[PDB]
Amino acid sequence: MVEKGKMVKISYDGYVDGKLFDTTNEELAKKEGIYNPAMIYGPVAIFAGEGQVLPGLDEAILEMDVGEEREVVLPPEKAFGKRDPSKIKLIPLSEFTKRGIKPIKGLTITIDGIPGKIVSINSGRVLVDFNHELAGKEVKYRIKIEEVVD
Amino acid sequence: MVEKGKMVKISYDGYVDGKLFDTTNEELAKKEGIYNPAMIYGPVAIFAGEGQVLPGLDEAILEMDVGEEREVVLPPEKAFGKRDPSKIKLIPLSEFTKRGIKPIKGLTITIDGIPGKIVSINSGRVLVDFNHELAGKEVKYRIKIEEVVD
Repeated sequence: MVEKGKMVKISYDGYVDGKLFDTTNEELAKKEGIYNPAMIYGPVAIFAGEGQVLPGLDEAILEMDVGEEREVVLPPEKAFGKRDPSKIKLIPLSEFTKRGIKPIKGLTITIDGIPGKIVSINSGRVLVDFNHELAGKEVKYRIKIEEVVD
Repeated sequence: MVEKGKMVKISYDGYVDGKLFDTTNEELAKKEGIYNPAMIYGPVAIFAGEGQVLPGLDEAILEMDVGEEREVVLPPEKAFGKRDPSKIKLIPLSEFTKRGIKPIKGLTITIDGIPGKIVSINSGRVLVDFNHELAGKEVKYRIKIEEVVD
């Protein structure tokens, strides 16, 4: 099939929790009500088997042909990862104050270059989940290799 | 010593051929003409050994303690990778015309978010090198572990 390092152009949908969270189809982007005006639509180029896409997308692409389309189910391990409890940290309120941040339950904040979701605040102790937003989530893609190019 | 998955805050300065190309130090970036107003400066949080920094940087970090600062020279294979002959692709000039790009020898173009440097344009096809700009390059870092979160 398509082997590691081959520059292919790919089309992909991709759903999480029923709703669609990512696509190269702009017509479907409007219809689902997710269309971001600052998004590069149509097929995009990648080097197959090189971490440029989710691991499970890389695998499917390696066992596909030029012009082929597949629907693929990605378990968390193959998508954005499993949720890791060690990425839930308890941070002193003062650390937020000095940075001009007012932490609020359910707020997503950037701390030291990194996004976190605020879980709770108790007694000057802020619990932050730094796991990826979609970690622990099954994603579903439809992927199509439009062309190969070497 | 730092354990894998451990959340650490780091600061660093990257040099190639004696020139600064990356830094968490805003002042130094401005002094050295590489300041990027879209970049977030100051210490940056990462998870040790989880591949969020260069392989050789991850290794140093695992070998280090909090508050510790060191200088390391990384071979291409522990930094941005060796030059990859398979990443030099012969792309048809028709693909440039339709995009409205004039290929110029030495110019850096983007195809689908992937940068490439134009090497030559012969027989109706453009040779493009899609290697990282610093592939094959030995790099020096100054790295400090500023703190451990936990």
